[PDB]
This record gives sequence, C-alpha cells and structure tokens, in this order.
Amino acid sequence: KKTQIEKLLEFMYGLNEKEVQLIFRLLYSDTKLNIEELAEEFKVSKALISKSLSELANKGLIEREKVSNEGRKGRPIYVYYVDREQLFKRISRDLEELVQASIAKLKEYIFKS
Amino acid sequence: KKTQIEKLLEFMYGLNEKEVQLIFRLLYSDTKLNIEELAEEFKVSKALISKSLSELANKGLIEREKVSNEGRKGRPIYVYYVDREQLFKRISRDLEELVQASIAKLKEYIFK
Repeated sequence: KKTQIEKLLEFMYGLNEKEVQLIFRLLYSDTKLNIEELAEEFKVSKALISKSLSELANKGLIEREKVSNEGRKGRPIYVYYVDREQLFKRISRDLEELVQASIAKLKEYIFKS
Repeated sequence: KKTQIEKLLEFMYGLNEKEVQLIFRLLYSDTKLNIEELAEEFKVSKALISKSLSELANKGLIEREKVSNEGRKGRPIYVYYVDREQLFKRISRDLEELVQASIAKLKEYIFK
C-alpha cells in the first residue's frame, strides 16, 4: 500500500509513484549516486531516470552536485542525494504555500461565485 | 480539463468527479434540493443519488434536513444543501490538519 505522505507528494508536485519512491531511495542511500548507478538499479534508460532526477532537483527535493568537470565522455558528472534538513524545509514551505493558495481560491469559489 | 480545486477535493475527501459536481450544484443553489430533482439532473437512480447524498452528509460536506416521515412505507424525506460558511471552515481546517499531520509524520521519518 501507499502511505498518506506518498499520496500527498504525488499531488503537490505532480510526480508518479516511482519518482516519489526515488526520493526515498536516495534518502536511505549511504552514498551519493550517479545516473548510471540509478539506471542500472531501476532497470531503465539513462534518459528516463535523468528526466525524473531533473524534475526532483528543479523542485529542490534532491541535491544535484558536480563531482567532475570532464568524465569519460568529456561532460561534467553529477551525483544525487538527499539532504535531510533541506528536504524537510522544502516540503514544509511548499505545503504552507499550497494551503494558503488553496484557501484563497476556495474563498472565491464559495463566496464570490 | 479539471480545476485544481476539484482536484484538491477529490484528493482530500476521496470523491469522484460527479460527487464534487453534486457539492457544487448544492453550493450554488438558492434553495434546498430533494433527491428526485437531483437524480434527474445527475442522470442516476433515486437510490444512487440518495446513497451519495447520505455519504456526503456523513462526511459533513453537505447538510441534510428531515422534512417528513411520511414517504412511501414511512421512509423519511430529506432535503439537502450546503452551509457555505461551514463548508469553508471544514475544508480550511481539514487542509490545515492534513498538512500538520503530514509534516509531523515525515519529521519522524526523515530524522527519528
């Protein structure tokens, strides 16, 4: 089954369950992870897992950090991890902004429509 | 497509698309409404709309009012409506509680 928290992250941020799972996979990782480690674990293409990580990183839910300027292919190399305080701060802030934007919109529906 | 608010009510109260429309049909009415006109409007049987109205009233999302005990076979007759202040206060409070409960839960998961 899925927790209440999983269902909430999915709604707030428009993420599929796996993307949500990915956050918790990284939160309970001892080491930082690159694209190719994640693509092999999750059994998917680098393009797919890159899209998800990118969406998680833009939203500030995971950390994306450069560990090399040139990698075997001459491109920068990034690792992905979860910062526990940052993660908790981001969600809390997002949740307060969602509640306020909702109540405001509700007010307009229920009283001014 | 679906309104974000409609999306929120579906998520919060486990309601389908038609239940939210039912709530808004009541909200936007100038009068209380009986099951016969609502069954007709929502194109379902009286039993079905009656079951839905009863479950929405037990969620507190709408109000019910018994107006007669003299339906066929002594079955009660009800009217349904939405108390606009109470609905605002309910959803507002439920939203605030959902967020605090969520933040507490993942505070213990991220840290404890």
